[PDB]
Amino acid sequence: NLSVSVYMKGNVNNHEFEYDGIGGGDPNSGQFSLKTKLRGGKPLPFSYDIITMGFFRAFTKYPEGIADYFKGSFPEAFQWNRRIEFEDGGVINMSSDITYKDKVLHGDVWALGVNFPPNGPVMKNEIVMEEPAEETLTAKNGVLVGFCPKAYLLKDGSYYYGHMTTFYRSKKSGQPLPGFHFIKHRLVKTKVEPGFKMVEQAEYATAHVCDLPKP
Amino acid sequence: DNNLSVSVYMKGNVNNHEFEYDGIGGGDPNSGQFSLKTKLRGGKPLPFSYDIITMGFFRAFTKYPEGIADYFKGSFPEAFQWNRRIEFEDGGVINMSSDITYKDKVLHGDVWALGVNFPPNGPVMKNEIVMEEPAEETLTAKNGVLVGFCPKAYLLKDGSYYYGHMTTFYRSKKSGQPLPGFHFIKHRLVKTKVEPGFKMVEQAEYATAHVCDLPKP
Amino acid sequence: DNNLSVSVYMKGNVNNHEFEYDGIGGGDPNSGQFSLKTKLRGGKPLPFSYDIITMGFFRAFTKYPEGIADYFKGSFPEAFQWNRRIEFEDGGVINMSSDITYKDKVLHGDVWALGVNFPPNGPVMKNEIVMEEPAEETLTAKNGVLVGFCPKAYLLKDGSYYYGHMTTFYRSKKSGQPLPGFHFIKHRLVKTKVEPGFKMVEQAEYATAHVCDLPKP
Amino acid sequence: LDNNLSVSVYMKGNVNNHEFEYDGIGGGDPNSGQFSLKTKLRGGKPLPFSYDIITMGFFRAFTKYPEGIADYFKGSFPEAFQWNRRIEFEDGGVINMSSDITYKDKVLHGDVWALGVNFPPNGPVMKNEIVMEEPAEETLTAKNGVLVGFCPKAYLLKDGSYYYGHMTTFYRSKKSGQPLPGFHFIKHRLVKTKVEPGFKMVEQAEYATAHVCDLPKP
Repeated sequence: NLSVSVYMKGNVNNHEFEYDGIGGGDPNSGQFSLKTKLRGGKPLPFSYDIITMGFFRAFTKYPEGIADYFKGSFPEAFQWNRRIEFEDGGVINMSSDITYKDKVLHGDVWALGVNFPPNGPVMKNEIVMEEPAEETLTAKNGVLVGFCPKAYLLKDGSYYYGHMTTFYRSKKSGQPLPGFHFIKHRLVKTKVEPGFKMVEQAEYATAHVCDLPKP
Repeated sequence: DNNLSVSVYMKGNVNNHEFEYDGIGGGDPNSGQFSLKTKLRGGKPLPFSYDIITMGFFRAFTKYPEGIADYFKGSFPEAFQWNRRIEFEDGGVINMSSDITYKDKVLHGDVWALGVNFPPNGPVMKNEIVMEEPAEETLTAKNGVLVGFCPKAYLLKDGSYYYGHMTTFYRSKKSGQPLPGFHFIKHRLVKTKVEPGFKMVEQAEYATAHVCDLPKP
Repeated sequence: DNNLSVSVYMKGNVNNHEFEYDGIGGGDPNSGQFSLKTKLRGGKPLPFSYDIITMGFFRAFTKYPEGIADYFKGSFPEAFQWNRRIEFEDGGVINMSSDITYKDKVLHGDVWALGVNFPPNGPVMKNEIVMEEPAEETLTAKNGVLVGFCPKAYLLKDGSYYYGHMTTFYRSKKSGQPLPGFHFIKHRLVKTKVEPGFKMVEQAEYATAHVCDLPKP
Repeated sequence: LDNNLSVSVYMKGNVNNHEFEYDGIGGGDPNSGQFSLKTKLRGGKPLPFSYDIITMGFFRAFTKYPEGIADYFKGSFPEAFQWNRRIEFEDGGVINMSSDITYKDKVLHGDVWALGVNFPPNGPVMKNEIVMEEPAEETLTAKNGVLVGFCPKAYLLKDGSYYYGHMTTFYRSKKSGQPLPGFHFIKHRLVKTKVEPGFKMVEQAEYATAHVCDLPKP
């Protein structure tokens, strides 16, 4: 078991907010859950679904055949920096500095969302959930880069999409980068209080290579 | 049938380099495995990486499990088109479109490729791509068409990677055909034989549709 | 010369709709003003907004002041190519490329247009654009070509705007021609006549190169 | 709307996981569209990336507007505006910035966030290879009650080559009911007039003038 805490300070379309989160799970299982709580006295004035991934690739089931960059980074752990570029021009950048101290994995997270159409599903809180996703990961320019199409189910039954790019960088000196692989993800908000003042979310994630035969 | 013949014609223009390919092959559309041999028209070598047009050379060839509706096989006898962009890390973009028809006993693809803004010293124009990695395509209905998103990772001759984001619109020519539910297609495309200058290429693609096999809370 | 005739042929495919235009016109390349008339081949209307292909239909027609190197006129008699993308706000992307030649007294563009991923309910496929606004193109030499970046604003019937980002690579076919310094081109393109279905269009472009007139340098 | 407006600015930023904070002081003439700022990096460590990508973080109130173009920014006063912004660079780096601008006493204050991500570690930003940004033309158009500006950015590198980005900014007045302006452009020239090692201190000036198209019509 690995205890997790997280703090996010964010600004999305000039709306400032902060969350604290607590949770954890078995990092080897690739399954963990967090409860986040909004600081302050304002409901969150946009879709929380665009910040769910701000709230630890240490929680990924890695099979023996794939180098686990994230667990390999410990005790120094990693950072990441990330953008999700959405179909309507909105972009959220997020960054996290993850530390493992006092037997807790902590994420110190920034989120900065810009250029969301005021009438778009993000600012109008029209996202129901994000679909499961496949992240494609490759070493490049000395960091690990993941690309992940994101599909968000909207209240009207349609989809809103984004492309996520993440740079993951170990803080362990000279840690080898892993080989090309994928991570399959399912993130679900299992509990949501009005205005996203409290959210419980779970992420399941498993690393894998291609199942398909050769040629 | 478990046996489907394929023909393809591609005309293309990448950074103002015009080219044409003819392709012939086939495979098992139900198994999601097929191969094609392509032949470059004219006497000259391809002046850019063929790897960026491999996907121009048939989603009919996808293993679909019974849990997921097969839009592509469902489109037949009218078949489909698709239109597509790959946006590369260095600003190069290749657009491709195909009109797929089924006639006599052959699935034909009539393909356009138009690649622009590739850095002249970039891996595409300098022909520095070795191969493309397997890929996961995420597919969803969007504004009445099926849209696939697929990160593309290209291994370079220097051992590094070059990436692109692919977006494809798939549209059945069978009017009113329902779109499938959200799903994924896993792909592995390999150039199994390459003649110098990409004057001839043999390529195979394996593709299987799947949903998420992760448990749910 | 103060009068230069133009001929253009465009073959295009936008969301799998194929079309061809022929255009003729001309103007004063030194004044940066010219107009052409395009005519759609065949009897069917254009199934999308012609406004996204207007720029397919000659940077030779740019007023260049003495202190800015004129890459386009400088390329003559060999002339230039260009390759171009417009990435629109809703994910539609049109690529275009042109090979420009000069065979005496006429300056001739052979153009490809390939537009993909336009939402079927978007302003392009629904023909909702009424005009494009004037534009500023920022140009810099990059990796041996001239690169222009130009925000595009399209006015819609409903009074709102539809946006795109245009990137163009311009490459002289005159061997060893130096690239110009950083500069801008201001543009105004207007469709002065439009027949139903865009079967015929008259369009004019005014273009003038400039540097920054603000103080400091 | 007087010919001298003092400005203060605070920016907190995080670019490729490098955190920093700047305080800035200056001002200028909002009507001539010219002002300058002195920024000071908090702490003793140098800025680990090119300051040039955050220059625009450090007030569209300072724009020369001719009579025929509505001045959304000065029109927002005393409530002022916000803005939120991205610059998408050629190599995939993206910096988002946002500012809340307030007018209290004389001073115009900007409270700025900067969050830069996905900059290639050996790219010109992280390797501090940018010399300057070129002058720019910003195309502005109202959409959805927001003024959107698009601005190609060209950064000159130490080797004489260019590094480019596309800037998109949303500007939103905090004056309720304020009309949006018509389509127009703003020409900009931003110069770092002074730079101390590690970008510990920078003086920068911006000149900006709104204009429409002066080309003939058919």
